[PDB]
Amino acid sequence: SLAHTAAEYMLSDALLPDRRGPRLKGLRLELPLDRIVKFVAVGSPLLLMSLAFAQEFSSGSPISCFSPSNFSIRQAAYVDSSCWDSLLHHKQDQDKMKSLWPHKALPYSLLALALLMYLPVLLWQYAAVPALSSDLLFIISELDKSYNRSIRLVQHMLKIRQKSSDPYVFWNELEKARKERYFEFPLLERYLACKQRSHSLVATYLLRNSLLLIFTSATYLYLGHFHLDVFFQEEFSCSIKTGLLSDETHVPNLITCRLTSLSIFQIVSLSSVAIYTILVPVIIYNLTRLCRWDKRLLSVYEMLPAFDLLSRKMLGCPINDLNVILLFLRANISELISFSWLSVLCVLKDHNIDTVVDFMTLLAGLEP
Amino acid sequence: SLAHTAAEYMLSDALLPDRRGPRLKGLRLELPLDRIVKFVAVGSPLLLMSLAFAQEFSSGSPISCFSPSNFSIRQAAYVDSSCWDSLLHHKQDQDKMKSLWPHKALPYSLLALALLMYLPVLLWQYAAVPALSSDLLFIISELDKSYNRSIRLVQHMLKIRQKSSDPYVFWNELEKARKERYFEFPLLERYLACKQRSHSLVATYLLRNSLLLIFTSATYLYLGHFHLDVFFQEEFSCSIKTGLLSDETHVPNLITCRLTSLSIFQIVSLSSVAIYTILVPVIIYNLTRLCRWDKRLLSVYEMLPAFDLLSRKMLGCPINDLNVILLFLRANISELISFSWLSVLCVLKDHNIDTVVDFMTLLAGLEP
Amino acid sequence: SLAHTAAEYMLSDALLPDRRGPRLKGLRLELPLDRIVKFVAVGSPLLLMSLAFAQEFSSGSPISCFSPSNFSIRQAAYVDSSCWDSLLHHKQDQDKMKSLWPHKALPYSLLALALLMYLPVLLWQYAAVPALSSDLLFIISELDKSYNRSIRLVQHMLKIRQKSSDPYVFWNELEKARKERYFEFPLLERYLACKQRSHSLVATYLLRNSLLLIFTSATYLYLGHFHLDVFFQEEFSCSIKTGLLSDETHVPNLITCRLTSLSIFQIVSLSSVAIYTILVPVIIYNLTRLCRWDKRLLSVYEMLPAFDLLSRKMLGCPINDLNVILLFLRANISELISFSWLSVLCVLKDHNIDTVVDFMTLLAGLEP
Amino acid sequence: SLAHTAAEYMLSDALLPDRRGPRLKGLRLELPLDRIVKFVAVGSPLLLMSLAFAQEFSSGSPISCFSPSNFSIRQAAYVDSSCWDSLLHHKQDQDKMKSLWPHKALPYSLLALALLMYLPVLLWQYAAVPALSSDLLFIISELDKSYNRSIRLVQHMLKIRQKSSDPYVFWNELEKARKERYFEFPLLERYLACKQRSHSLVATYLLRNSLLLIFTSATYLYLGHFHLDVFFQEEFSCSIKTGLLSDETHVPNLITCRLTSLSIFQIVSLSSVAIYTILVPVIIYNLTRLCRWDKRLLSVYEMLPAFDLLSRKMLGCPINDLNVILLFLRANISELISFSWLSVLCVLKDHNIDTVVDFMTLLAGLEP
Amino acid sequence: SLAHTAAEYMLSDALLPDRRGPRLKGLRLELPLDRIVKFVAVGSPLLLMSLAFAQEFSSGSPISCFSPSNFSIRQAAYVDSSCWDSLLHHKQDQDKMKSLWPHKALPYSLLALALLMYLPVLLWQYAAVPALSSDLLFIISELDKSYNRSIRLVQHMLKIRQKSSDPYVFWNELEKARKERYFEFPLLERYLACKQRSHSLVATYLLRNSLLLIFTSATYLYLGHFHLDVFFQEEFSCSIKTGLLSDETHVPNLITCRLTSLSIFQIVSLSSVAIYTILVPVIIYNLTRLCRWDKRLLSVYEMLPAFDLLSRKMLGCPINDLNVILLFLRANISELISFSWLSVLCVLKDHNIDTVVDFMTLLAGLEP
Repeated sequence: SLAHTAAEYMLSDALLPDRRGPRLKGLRLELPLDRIVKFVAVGSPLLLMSLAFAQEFSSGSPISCFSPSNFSIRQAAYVDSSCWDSLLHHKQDQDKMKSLWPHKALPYSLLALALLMYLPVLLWQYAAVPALSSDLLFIISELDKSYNRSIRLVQHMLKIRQKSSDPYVFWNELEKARKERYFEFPLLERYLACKQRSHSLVATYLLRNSLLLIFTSATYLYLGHFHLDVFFQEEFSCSIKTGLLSDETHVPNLITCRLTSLSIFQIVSLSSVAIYTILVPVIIYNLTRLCRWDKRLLSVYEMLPAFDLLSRKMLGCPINDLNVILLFLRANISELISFSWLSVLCVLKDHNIDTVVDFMTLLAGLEP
Repeated sequence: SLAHTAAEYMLSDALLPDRRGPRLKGLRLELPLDRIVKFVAVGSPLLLMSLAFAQEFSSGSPISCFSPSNFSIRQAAYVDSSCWDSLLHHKQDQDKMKSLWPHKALPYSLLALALLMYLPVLLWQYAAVPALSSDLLFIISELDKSYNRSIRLVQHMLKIRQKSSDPYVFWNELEKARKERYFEFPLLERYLACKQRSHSLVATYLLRNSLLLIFTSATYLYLGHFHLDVFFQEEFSCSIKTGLLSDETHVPNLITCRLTSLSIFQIVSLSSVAIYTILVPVIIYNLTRLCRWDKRLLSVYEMLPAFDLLSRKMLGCPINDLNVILLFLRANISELISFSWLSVLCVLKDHNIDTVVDFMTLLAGLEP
Repeated sequence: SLAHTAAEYMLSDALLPDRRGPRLKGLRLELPLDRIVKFVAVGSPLLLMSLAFAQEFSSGSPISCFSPSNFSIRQAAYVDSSCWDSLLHHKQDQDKMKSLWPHKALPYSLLALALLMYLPVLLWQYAAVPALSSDLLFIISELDKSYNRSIRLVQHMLKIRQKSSDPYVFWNELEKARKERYFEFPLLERYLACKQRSHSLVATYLLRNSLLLIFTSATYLYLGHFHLDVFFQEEFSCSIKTGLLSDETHVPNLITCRLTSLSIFQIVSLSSVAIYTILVPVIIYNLTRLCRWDKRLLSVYEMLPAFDLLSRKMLGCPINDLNVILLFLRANISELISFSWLSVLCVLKDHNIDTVVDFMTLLAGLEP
Repeated sequence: SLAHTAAEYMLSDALLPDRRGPRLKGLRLELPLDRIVKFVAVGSPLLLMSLAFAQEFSSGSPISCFSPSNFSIRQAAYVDSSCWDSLLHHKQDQDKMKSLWPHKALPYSLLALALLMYLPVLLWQYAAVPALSSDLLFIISELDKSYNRSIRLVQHMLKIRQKSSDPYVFWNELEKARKERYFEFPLLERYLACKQRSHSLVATYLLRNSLLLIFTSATYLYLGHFHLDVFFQEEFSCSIKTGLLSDETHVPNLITCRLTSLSIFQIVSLSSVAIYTILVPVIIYNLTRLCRWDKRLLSVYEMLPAFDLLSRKMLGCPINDLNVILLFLRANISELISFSWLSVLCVLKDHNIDTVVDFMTLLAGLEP
Repeated sequence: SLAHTAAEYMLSDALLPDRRGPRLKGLRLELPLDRIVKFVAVGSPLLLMSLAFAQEFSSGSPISCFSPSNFSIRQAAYVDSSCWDSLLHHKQDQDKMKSLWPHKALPYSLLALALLMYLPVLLWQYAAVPALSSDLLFIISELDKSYNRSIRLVQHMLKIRQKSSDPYVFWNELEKARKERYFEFPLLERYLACKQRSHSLVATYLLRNSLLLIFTSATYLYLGHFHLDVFFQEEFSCSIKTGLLSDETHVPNLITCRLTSLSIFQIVSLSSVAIYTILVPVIIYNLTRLCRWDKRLLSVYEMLPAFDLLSRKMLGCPINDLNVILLFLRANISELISFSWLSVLCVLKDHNIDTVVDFMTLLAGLEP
């Protein structure tokens, strides 16, 4: 089956024979909702195509004809196969030969839709995967040095607070650590600043979502212009004496042809509208997820030294590559190492009380 | 077969190509009853759909017509394929053209039910799996330090009891250990306290069960409103001269069409009711599991130092995240390490006798 | 084929993707006779279902009709498909319309039997596998310390017997070893003591066997009440003018329908009785196994120190969890380590002669 | 195909998912001729069943009818399907309605034979595999200590023979080694002695062979009583007016049915006789292989110290467990270690010459 | 299916059984656009061939005939199979017997196109893969020595700049490093010098793209010369009395043959034009990609010592092997090692400011 092949040729990963290395293992280069949107918008036309060719209808004939009794078996087969390629309602109302080509082109239309909804995926894989992968690996590598540099080399501050009045050292001493050379990363503040003035991944994300939106609008136009007209039309009077049979003696207007699979066509025309009006607001939500700043976890991120640079860069127009990279990082911060200490600081959600709260919690997070 | 694909596309794990690491190995993120409920409520519509399309009926025709002898083979095939898309019992009792569309839509209805019962599963995997996995890994990591800190570093209490009168040291000495710095964990009492006031996973669990309950109720409404009416209706008098055939000379009311697969429809309509009235009280039991506090094993848990914090937090309204995490932990406490010492203390189920019972058992549980 | 899927979905292990660890490798949680009983009672209905749908009959029609010559091909197909859903022998003896629904429901009855015989298996896997696995692993771990503690640390008794008169030391010295602290396990005598008074797995085993017994009795009732009546009935006079065809001119009583696959039905009705009469006494023997105490190997077990506790606990009512534990242990005692020394002591089957017999055999069993 | 499944469900190993350990790797628990006998007696009925259902006959009809020209297609199909379930030659010679049920039951008979010939295999796997495996592993483990104890620790005898007159030391010195403590195994002479008086595996072997012999005799009786009568009977005059058709006007005795696949039945009835006449004397040879003692290699086995115990036990009634165990050992003695030195001593096949022959050969077999 | 085999025989890698070593792992010997162009230009004819042979049309007959009623079934089958091999419109307009062979040859034409579009791929694999692989491995092997030789052995320049006035040492000291023996590679300037004057791979790339361009032009000529004429021609009057049937009495001019799958032919003739009009400008872009020099990243490459040689050789005619090797290198520069430091220097995109910018960034890129 064609859908069987398209199941793995598309709708999944088509890079390398896998089991290669850290190129894809441990790295999530697609958001979960983006993945589910691609899955639904790619497999649903394929699923409908399979249902058209499924066991629900054991092949048979997609069209039938009421040929007169004088016709033999072969003549009737010819007259019912000559209407499946000359679909023209020769109505008596001049001679408006309305066509019914969408019924024949429905599997081809579904294949075209399936191939069209894979264009945003290919664009994402070819124009954003390498750069975003490099940026994410870079950021992860630079931020994994924020545990052996925020507590282990900052635990002498414990030795100085415990000697003197600890509440006083909690506020009058931290400026020495803040002015230390090793305390802050000397290149993150430049990497992020360089990425702020660049618009390379925001355009790619916006194009990837807008392609799906525009293709959904085109699908609506297709199903509202070509369908919805031949939707309750079940009998069309075709004609075979429109050529070399004109000089014959048999039914000129072979009235009352019938489309056997009209119900399947009607079901598909509604299932390709409902399952896309489901996705219409989801794409808009994905678009708005980039245009809105996030400050819900800034309180704990600002306390950490390395993430202070990310927290400070919170101002300006929302559309920067920093936004996309941060959206991807927050979905990938907890790979194997940050999955053990960053999740600790969720109790701080209510700087007077925050000054003393780390009197026991911060040192209690020691690995041994 | 579509069911063959849906067997692995759904009804199983669809995350990663597996063999990745400790993300899923050794971690049970679904309760066994939840797993069996999902299996039964997802595969049963798929199984019934497969049975409708199985070898039990070698395809054939799902509808038959008593066309007159004047009709040829092609005319009869047309007149029996024009009733499978115009199912309308033109009764003589005005002209109540009762429809029989559920017979046609039954495979589509079963597919819709199968896709609808997978919505709670997807909601669970997308909204609770990461947070609950992080919480369970955190709790397991913090509780695995309760064996090299409850007996190995507490075996000096053995040295102090054996020198003096052991029964006296059994009650006047434990306060020194209870007030020790290392005896109690300094962050568990805050992690659990923070999780008390957060309602995040309790809402997800309630929603996941309520979605299945509401969908079962919707299935009951569907099978009681559309079915149960066309249930003993086997012959419906269709009509084909309702259009371009009106100006013809043949049977106007082609009486006595017949639904060949009515028995299949009747069997499905009862099997989709029985196997869901089976699941109706199980979902309620799953819901009541969370709403009821558990104290059957508090006696041994309170004795252990780390689990004393869990045992003390036993008061309040039942709906907290701690109950969900505890229900998941008690099904996952015995992974590889607690499977050797926690199962020992089942003899204590009847603090005078309990004061002396550990005179030999506690030290006898040594690993060497 | 449905049987092809049910071969692996049921009738085998459905836990984990395997190759995980020591959870199942080296551990036998099902008795061999229980395994073969499940195999036969689960696959036999599936095998009969496959044989009904096998190549032995190339599909065809499960019913045939002697329609008059006036009927066309389509009319005869309709009149032979309108009786596979209206099986009613309209006998002339008032008007006892005896039904022949078991012929239609036989594949569904076989599927119901296959799913019903899997209920005891699911009950065993969900209600007794974890607890029994924990108990067996615990007991094996505690008994593997009975080789480096029964000869290696007891070989100084060789040094004390060889210096003095060895026959005298064979009887006057063993009391010092029997009163030693390390000679006896200090927690086995309590674990087994707690396990005798607990009835948890004995009830599960009784229920698992009784479910199969009750389901076999229900199968006998089903095949004796619904079958055995339509067993030699091959021709039943149907009726098609029982509806909208009443106002027609054709055979009212379309006599002599015929069930083409009656021989298959008769073969199944006897094969599902014989192969369950085979299993009836086997289940009874499985129940008897637990109800009778075993003392055939007590002579050698009592000599060993660790197994002396098991040997002493031989009195009381037979139904205890310890009985099931011992039954599962004796089928799993020889995993990899006891497979080399416990099998040695089979010569002792006839305490005067037994006092001396270990003069050479016991020390000769040394590992080097 | 059913034969496709039975190819791996039977006729092979059905224990564990394999790749487990030394339970089956390197251990041969079935004799090669026993394996070939099981293969031939199990797959041959399966092969004949497949041939009956193979492409050699493209399905078609196993029975044909000479219905009169008045009959239509459906009437003829009914009358040729009503004789395949009412096989009764209504001969005119009173009214001896000879039945031809073996033609219908031949695939079922072949399946019954295939399942019956697998009973001895299951009996062997369930009643003797564990005990024989334990015994063989025990014997191999104890005999692998016969190389570092027969030459390496006996090479000081070389030092004493070379100093004095070597021919004299070849006969007056060996008694000191024969009386040494470490020279002889102190438990093999008791293990074999205990096994001599136990008849456990000999009965199992005799039962396994006798079951196949009795089942072959039953097959002969089946093919000589039910077959060989309907063997040249190709046309039988059936009757359909033996019921509700009695009050009709058509051929009362529908003469001359025909069994289309009679030649297949004739070929099977001879191929299931010849292929078992082939196996009749092989089973008897397997039975006699245990009843006859073996002394062809005693000369070299007696020279070796460990095998001297096996060689000495050369008297008594043949039926003992050591006969079976030695038959299995001689087929498994050369696993990986005895495959290098035991095969050396084949030149000694003609104790005067044997006294000196080891002057160079015995020491030349050194591993370095 | 033939397309199923051609899916893996072509359209993928056909060298070695894979899992061999570093011959293909980590090396990208095809550009992504070249890969996608090959995929589309190879699978699209195969996909159209599959669609012509797919379930969209359940085989049937590719031609139909209006044979007179006197014809039987066999005569009509002969007269409709004698025209699928004698497609000749015997028009009455002298006797222009126009042929319709493209309808018969369309699957063969698609197979020929699929095999023709694979010729450039085979040419690339056989004439450029070994040499280009050797060159790329050589180049990466030589440039991997540009990290432990540009900062680690140049960090003494830090020691000399920090002692004196750092801005002065930034411009008056670098000439000593530039004249050092180890600073510059002594063979890269000769390898590249030899490679500029050699035109070996540029000719191969030009031929590979020009073959696809010429084959697309040939496809256009084929579909514009043979097709587009029999495009709206559905009925052609055949003739069967053109042989030994001339002396017969039946329809001489058997009018109105009909091509049942004409719509499939029309769809293919347009899908093989549009899908290649899509590829026409892409091939031209691939050709121009080498004809244009690249200087967008020269600023950072010139700063690095090893890449200074590549940056300097920027002059001359665009067609050299060096351009091909550079185009392949920039698609493979970030394999596993340059993926961590080369991506750092993207901030430099605006030598006064550049003199000081490395005051902190260059040393901050240290591996520890």
